[PDB]
Amino acid sequence: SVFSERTEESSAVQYFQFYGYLSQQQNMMQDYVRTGTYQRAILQNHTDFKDKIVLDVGCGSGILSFFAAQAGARKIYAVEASTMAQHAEVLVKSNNLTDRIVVIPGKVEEVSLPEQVDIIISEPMGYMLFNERMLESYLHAKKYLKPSGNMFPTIGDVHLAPFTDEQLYMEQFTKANFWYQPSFHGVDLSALRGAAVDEYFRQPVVDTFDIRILMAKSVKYTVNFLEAKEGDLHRIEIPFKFHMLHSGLVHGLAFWFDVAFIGSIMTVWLSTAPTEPLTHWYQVRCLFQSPLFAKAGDTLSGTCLLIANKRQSYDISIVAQVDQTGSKSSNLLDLKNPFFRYT
Amino acid sequence: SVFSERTEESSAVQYFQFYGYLSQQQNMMQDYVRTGTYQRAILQNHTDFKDKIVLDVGCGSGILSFFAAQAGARKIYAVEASTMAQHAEVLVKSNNLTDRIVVIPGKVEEVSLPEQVDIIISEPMGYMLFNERMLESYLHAKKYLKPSGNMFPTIGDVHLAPFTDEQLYMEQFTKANFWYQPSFHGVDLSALRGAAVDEYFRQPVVDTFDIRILMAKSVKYTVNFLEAKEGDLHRIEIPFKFHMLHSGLVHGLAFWFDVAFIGSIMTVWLSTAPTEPLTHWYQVRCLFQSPLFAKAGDTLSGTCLLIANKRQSYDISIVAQVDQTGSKSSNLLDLKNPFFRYT
Amino acid sequence: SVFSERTEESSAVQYFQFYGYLSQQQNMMQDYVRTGTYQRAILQNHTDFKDKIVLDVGCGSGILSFFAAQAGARKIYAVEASTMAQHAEVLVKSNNLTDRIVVIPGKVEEVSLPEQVDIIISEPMGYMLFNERMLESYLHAKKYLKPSGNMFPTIGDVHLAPFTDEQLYMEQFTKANFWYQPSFHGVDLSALRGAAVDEYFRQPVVDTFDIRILMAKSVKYTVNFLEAKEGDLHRIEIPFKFHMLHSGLVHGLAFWFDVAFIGSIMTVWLSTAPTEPLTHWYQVRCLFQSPLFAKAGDTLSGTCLLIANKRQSYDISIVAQVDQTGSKSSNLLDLKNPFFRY
Amino acid sequence: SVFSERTEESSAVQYFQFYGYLSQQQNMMQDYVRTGTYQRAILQNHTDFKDKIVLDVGCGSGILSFFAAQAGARKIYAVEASTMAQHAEVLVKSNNLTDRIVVIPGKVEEVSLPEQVDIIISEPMGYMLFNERMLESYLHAKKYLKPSGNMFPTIGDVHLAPFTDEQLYMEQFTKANFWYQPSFHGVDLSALRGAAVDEYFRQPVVDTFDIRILMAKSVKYTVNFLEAKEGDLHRIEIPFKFHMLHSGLVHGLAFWFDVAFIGSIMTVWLSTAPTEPLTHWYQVRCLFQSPLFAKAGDTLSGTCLLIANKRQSYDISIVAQVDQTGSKSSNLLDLKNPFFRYT
Ligand SMILES: Nc1ncnc2c1ncn2[C@@H]1O[C@H](CN(CC[C@H](N)C(=O)O)Cc2c[nH]cn2)[C@@H](O)[C@H]1O
Ligand SMILES: Nc1ncnc2c1ncn2[C@@H]1O[C@H](CN(CC[C@H](N)C(=O)O)Cc2c[nH]cn2)[C@@H](O)[C@H]1O
Ligand SMILES: Nc1ncnc2c1ncn2[C@@H]1O[C@H](CN(CC[C@H](N)C(=O)O)Cc2c[nH]cn2)[C@@H](O)[C@H]1O
Ligand SMILES: Nc1ncnc2c1ncn2[C@@H]1O[C@H](CN(CC[C@H](N)C(=O)O)Cc2c[nH]cn2)[C@@H](O)[C@H]1O
Repeated sequence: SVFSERTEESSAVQYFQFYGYLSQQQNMMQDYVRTGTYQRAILQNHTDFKDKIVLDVGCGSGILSFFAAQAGARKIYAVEASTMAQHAEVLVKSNNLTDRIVVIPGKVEEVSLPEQVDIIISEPMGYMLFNERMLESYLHAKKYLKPSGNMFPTIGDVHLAPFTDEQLYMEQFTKANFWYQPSFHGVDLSALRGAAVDEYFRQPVVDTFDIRILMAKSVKYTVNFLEAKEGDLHRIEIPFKFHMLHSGLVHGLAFWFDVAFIGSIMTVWLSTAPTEPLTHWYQVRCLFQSPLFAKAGDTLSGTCLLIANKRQSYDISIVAQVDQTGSKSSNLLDLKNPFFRYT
Repeated sequence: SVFSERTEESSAVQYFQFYGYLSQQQNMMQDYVRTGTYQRAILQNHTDFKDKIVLDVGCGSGILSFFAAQAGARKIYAVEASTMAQHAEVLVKSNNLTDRIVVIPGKVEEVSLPEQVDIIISEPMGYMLFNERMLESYLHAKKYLKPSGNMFPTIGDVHLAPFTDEQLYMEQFTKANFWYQPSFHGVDLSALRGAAVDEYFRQPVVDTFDIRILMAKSVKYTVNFLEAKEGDLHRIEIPFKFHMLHSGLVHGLAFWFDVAFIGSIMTVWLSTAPTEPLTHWYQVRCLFQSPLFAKAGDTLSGTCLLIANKRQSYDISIVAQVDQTGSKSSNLLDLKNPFFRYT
Repeated sequence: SVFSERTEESSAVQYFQFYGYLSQQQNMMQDYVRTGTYQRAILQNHTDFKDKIVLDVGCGSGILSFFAAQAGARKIYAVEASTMAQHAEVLVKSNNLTDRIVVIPGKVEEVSLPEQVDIIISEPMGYMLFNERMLESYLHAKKYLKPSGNMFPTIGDVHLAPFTDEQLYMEQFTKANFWYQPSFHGVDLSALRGAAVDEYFRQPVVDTFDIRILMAKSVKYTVNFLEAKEGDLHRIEIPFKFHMLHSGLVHGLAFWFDVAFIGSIMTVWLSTAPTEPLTHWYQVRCLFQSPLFAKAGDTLSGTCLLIANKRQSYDISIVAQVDQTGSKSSNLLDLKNPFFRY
Repeated sequence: SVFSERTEESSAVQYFQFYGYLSQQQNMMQDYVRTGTYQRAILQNHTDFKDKIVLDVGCGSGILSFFAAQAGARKIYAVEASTMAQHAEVLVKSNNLTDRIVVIPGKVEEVSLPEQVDIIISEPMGYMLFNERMLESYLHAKKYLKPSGNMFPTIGDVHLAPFTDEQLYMEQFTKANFWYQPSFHGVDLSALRGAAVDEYFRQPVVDTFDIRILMAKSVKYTVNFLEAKEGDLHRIEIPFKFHMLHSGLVHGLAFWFDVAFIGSIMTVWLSTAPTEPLTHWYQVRCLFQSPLFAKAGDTLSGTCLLIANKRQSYDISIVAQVDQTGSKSSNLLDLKNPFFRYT
């Protein structure tokens, strides 16, 4: 299948094991911004669901499929690869919806659906939008979408902005400085100093922050889920040019994302921006090993390149330079090893 | 190999990826009780090392092998299956010890050593001693131990004791009762409440506690690493009879462990008991789904059965009864999904 | 002379020029702990001065010689190598003390005095007690001291103690990390990071601190100015063994000093300890390039080696180890390039 | 040499020791106005560098030679007298520029260079432009300049303007009056008060200030580095006539400087004026011994005579008079002993 060809079996097993726990579905369900906004998108666009055929990609507990059923969907195929599929089946029965929600266990890349659908619904967003590579499954599922069918969410916007945060920088450098020791219990560790700095600075920082740390207006990169192909997400190139609003040290780039549900009645937005109420996605920051100095009015330009790997994640390179001075930073990000800093 | 035959590939890949991070090695190295006690055990028993041949099973950074070299070992074979082997090799060279420490990349079940050794050293302990199943690799390695050779650690003592903790117990229902609502965004979740209760109670609780919650003197189960065979750890039956020192409700069993380094000069102990300073192992509690009343002077008897699984962990079965009343509790736990509660 | 042979001409010139400024003499005079304690030492031991012959080594403005005169000295030779000597003479005349204070311009190693003295007074202390090497001039001056004469100050105690201060450490590490940049205006500086770390960590830090940063009781090293020879200060070896009172990272050693005026009536102490009011000497901290972890109850052992150099300062060597773990640190510092942090 | 004959050895030793510190090179490098403007001057005038032969007088870290290299210079001779030369060599090697930058340790007055150059670059400016007397080394280096050559910077403008600052003036007496007491610990200090006043007034004050203290447009004295001889800087007679824009007491003269890089493409200015962001040069103020009253519309005329001395600095002689009233004042100041007042 397309999934197994792009996914290490080792990664896939642990991945779907993780989502088979009720505690994990609960954590997601209790993100009220997430769950409430999905419900609003669907119910406020009920005419996009009434008497329609729906596919829920990765249904989990089934919660989005219940929302499609509240909106009057005639038939909802709820596909789920983890053992959570069996818990969804239980809720479909106890909610008396056996004639409308059909749970189909397995990967959306591998199952058979009896018919084409009017609309696909999913929550495939990970950290920094792309983590976990579930958007590829979402796009793959379009083989079941009628021409002129819709996608909920319809588009995804990644936002990037430079930040200054000396304390965060020093926190990570302090941990790395362990490997500078020339006599840890009599052992010289210092030859690994470089490897340790590299490793810690490869960790995306997952937490929230005050918007006053942002040094320029964000740049937006848009993915249109109606148009994009699965293969497009194997290589994601995000160019940026920031007009610096403040002078200082740029310690890295901050990332967040919005998705829009573009329905017939209205467009509903789900935002994970630092200006919005907190979600379980928080925000994500890359750090530079060496911060870049820039003054207000300078431009900071470069690219964030995401190259998909077999662990349902990405090898990320961020290159940024202050155009006026040629001060450049090249960085790697290991999205598989995030630092969850939030308390 | 013996390792690949007892381990699901998916579990093995994530396991060794975890130990390939310098930050994870650092976390273990920075446990001063752990690292300092190993150094003391080895240095204070220098005649067990001076001019000896040593095997370090799972050398990680190489730290124990360096301690062996400090104690005067002639040759140390330092085996490591993660990519951390490459970093250990860098430290061996940078510490000018290439003539005495040989880093061998690979699983100790799969590599070849060029000769037999006098002593095996390792830090293979997990939560409640046995988690991760690395003790089997440690025992497996005795195929390379000379007759009358030694093992450091030499023995491992698992301790179990009944505890009372009403707040920890009640916490499981607080969490599970998320599912006991008839209209979560219009969805009746209540049919999954039982499954959620079961899932939470199947999680051993990793954290520390006040020793005043303990209701009887612990029972000790000893594994002698000199005598034990790898297969001995596939099924571990721990009978217990507690003589209750306090009256109250017993909510479960608390677990901790000690290891002893039985050298020619002295025996050194490493303890993770709740009466000792905290280590990265904390302590582990397994709840009974139904608590038992016992009075001081009553006896609480039963068995803890640990059955190894191919996810490098154990299925735990605990059955307990208050002999004087016949009140009984039976519980099943999954050590691969611990709940990390410590704050 | 003994002074010129141990001293680089470049250093001596700038050194005595510095002390030729009235603004600099004023700054020292305005250290009330210093000036007030010297006056108490001398006046409360007035019998060590009454009708005595006194030598003031490096008299500056003359202030200590005036204290000696207040205490009843018969004749005070006030030796001063900088042009401040001429200002001291102006004050001796305007204070009508020409019959008692004789200003002698020049280095104490080179001038001639008409007679031997009963007691020598001086303020020769620098940062970390020994900086500027003026204690050698003070000891040299004992060639003019009658047998059994006294010295004010009489003894000097150097104190050393381990400290923890993560922010200071990272402050210095931060400055050095400038030289880690692979693209400073397009230029790769990183090959100099090592050299930069070495340079910054060679700077003793001059400022004060909270006493709660100290991780063990101080070790004391005593110089008895009555017994010591000038040559004793060329290489000063201070062994130490600290009994750690707290667990944590040791970022370096803190230094301060006391001097005692052991007079016939009473002993008066001038202390620059962090438990005492601040003086112009502050305290001094020598950072380790990498902190040492230790637990309460551990012992931190080693040696502090102070080697006098030809720029009137010291090359500092600190080697320390946590005995229980073998964790060892070696450091070299240049007291001629301090970081004034206060 | 020309350097040793104009410089006291004690001064030269301390001077080059000072610049052998990386911390001192860093301080200059981190002056963004300074470093960024040199870079801009050089890169935006790239036709003045491409395939050219360049001499960097007093190269320090080598930073300006790397800018010359960024602009396409074919060969750069980088002369440095302090031990910083050895660090510049390291950077040249590590930046793979050994074929284009040659580091020549020593004084530009004393070393041998093999060929004539198209352009000399340097940063030889001190406080009040002339302090440290490095501009003479810069001009001396024109013995290596082709007749059709250029100098970067090309011209230097010293600016002088009258100021009113009652608090600065009074401060000298507040400090000197320490000595005006009859019983400082029993000692009459009063006889030294005049000497103390004299000493404070001989020190130029290095700090910045609000431009509103300035009472007239500055008078500009220009040194054209392309045309000037090093001997032109041994005695610098700066006449001035200020047209007073404000009425009040004139307490002295404020000094700052600009330099211009007059290239083929454009002229780039580096300014240390109090109307511009602060640099590590700040500004300099020389007090009059007695303030002068002047009305808006009056003319304040006189001369500032800078007499080079062998301590790599200048004796500053200022005579000033209000023409309409004949009120006159002077001062004699020692630029080698400035008072750093800035907080
Ligand atoms: N190829 C695949 N075929 C089938 N199923 C898949 C596939 N890939 C992933 N999954 C499943 O999607 C689920 C995603 N998570 C729950 C979504 C649910 N609709 C809700 O809103 O609560 C959200 C989520 C988590 N991280 C990102 N989104 C999770 O149960 C996975 O096992
Ligand atoms: N069959 C195997 N063959 C080879 N190597 C293996 C195998 N199995 C596991 N490993 C490796 O052992 C290491 C265990 N951890 C580090 C120990 C190090 N000596 C120290 O004391 O710091 C401790 C530890 C972790 N969990 C419990 N103890 C870890 O680097 C694993 O990748
Ligand atoms: N070999 C020397 N021969 C002659 N004079 C010397 C010599 N060496 C140094 N000096 C002079 O001593 C003075 C030291 N300072 C002033 C002391 C004064 N008694 C007071 O208490 O105010 C304090 C001080 C400075 N550093 C430490 N203490 C200073 O004026 C020097 O020029
Ligand atoms: N006769 C001389 N022969 C050789 N070299 C000399 C001579 N005289 C001084 N120097 C050296 O010039 C350097 C001047 N400073 C650094 C300049 C560097 N190009 C930069 O822009 O960052 C700037 C500066 C400081 N003060 C004014 N400009 C300093 O390293 C001196 O040791």
